[PDB]
Amino acid sequence: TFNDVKTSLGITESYDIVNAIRNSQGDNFKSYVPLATANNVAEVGAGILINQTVQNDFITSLVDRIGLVVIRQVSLNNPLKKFKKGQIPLGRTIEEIYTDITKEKQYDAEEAEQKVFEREMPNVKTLFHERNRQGFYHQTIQDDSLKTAFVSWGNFESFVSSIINAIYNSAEVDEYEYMKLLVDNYYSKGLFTTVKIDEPTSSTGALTEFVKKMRATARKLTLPQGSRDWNSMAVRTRSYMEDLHLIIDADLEAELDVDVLAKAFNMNRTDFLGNVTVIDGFASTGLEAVLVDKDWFMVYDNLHKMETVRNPRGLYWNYYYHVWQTLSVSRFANAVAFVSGDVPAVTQVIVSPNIAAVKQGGQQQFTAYVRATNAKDHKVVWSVEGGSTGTAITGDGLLSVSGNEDNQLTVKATVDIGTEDKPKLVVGEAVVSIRPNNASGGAQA
Amino acid sequence: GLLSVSGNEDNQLTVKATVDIGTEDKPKLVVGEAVVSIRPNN
Repeated sequence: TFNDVKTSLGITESYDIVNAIRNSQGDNFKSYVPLATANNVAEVGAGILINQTVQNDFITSLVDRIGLVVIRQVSLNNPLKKFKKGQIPLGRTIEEIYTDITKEKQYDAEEAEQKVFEREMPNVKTLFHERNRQGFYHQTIQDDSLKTAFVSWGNFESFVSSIINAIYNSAEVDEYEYMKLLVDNYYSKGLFTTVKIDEPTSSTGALTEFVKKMRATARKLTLPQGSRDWNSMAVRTRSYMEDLHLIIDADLEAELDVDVLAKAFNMNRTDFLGNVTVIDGFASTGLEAVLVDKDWFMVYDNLHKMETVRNPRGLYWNYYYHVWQTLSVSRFANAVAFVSGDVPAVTQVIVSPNIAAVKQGGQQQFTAYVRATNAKDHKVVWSVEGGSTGTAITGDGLLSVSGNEDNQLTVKATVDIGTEDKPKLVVGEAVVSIRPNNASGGAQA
Repeated sequence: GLLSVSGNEDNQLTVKATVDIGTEDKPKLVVGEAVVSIRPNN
């Protein structure tokens, strides 16, 4: 019921072709001049967006029919599916536990006589994960309406099947996209260790330097002794080469192959050391390569259930494909981002004792791991908020709690990147419960 | 022959060395050539 639809609907024609052919002499279209129906081919060949009624040439009143219905079937997957960690049938929340190494104390027998039972808690850190996704793919199918379009059950039925498959495609595409979201999210928070590099999709010198950084970084991640600099939680973590995954994209893949590997006699000396898992790219500005541990992803499924119902009045089925899942990232897993353009001097101040519980009047030592992106030092300022008059923290991170404290506290680690006119107060933060002691009171103490 | 690149160099460089064989108004240069690519460094 659209009426005057042109065959040129939406065609941003670059020159024509018919004119080109008929006006071709030694203009390369001369090979088409001998063709008897070239013009008709030119008119239709591109494909028709909207069917218009076509009459039979022999008998005007007859209508030419559709002699073939081709229902395409596409099936899409999830490139990152392999990073799914399973299912959590029951229980919503996941708890990760990680024990950080201890410190070396100098041997001192004298002092030891008053410290035998000192009691020193381990550097244990935990992290929680939680079911985050909960949505569904709603698809309605008006069976009998579709029946007036089709003239064959093979076509009709397969069409419907395709619709249902589209639901599943929708699901996996989005799942993939959510995993990407997690990367851009983690980045937007500033939790990746940032390795700045010159753009690798330009001069091969940039590409080369990039590759070196990738191989070197991979090795650094896998060093036997471990390191804190690749871990968002700033704990000594050791990785393994076979557990590293390098995401990057199709551009870099091609750049490496052609410019480097094609010439390399020893390709294993310039390839990537981890498991390369090419994706379409990231949204974050300048975010390119991402190198992470296979356990960085904390993706678990909670629900995959197709629900259906038929509306008896409005003839149609509804399909509700429910997808619930835990979408999160481990901060204990190693994670490095390679970034092109300019980044902050400090992307993340990390306070070690995220959760503390200092009894009224006591003390707690804090540690900051200012995630600098360069060689410049970045003095950090300690402060406390929500605290009483006597609660304060030493410039070295040593927190002193008031003898009358009661309010839950928070401790900040501030690093100013910017300047006087526009300071860039990068802040790390930790919280402290008081669970106050007793048996005191009075005056003078 | 000390090649020096202060930076801000995005073009491939050609390093040549010549010897003037012949005479005045007859510079029959003999020339050697090295290929220099540039690796970015902020």
